[PDB]
Amino acid sequence: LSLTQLSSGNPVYEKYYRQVEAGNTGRVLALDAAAFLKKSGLPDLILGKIWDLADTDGKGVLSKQEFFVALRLVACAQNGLEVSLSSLSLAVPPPRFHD
Repeated sequence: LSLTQLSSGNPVYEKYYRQVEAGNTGRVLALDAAAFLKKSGLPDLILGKIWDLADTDGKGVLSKQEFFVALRLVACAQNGLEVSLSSLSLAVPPPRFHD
């Protein structure tokens, strides 16, 4: 879906999506993303899967849903669930990231 359904269109996440964003253009270099993700708690291995499943647009840079996905996604492996979206859209627990 879209950010909307993602969380009734909660920009709260945008705050984070921008935290990783580098420069002053308004785009996530992605690289930084991995930085913010690593701030989760999960390993790089399990993470890799997230990114893999994340990356889709093409360019390293991240997007909306994309990033908004890998985010909650981390909360997936956080419970020991799958790392693919195929196992997403469930009642996964809360991540480690800040509130």
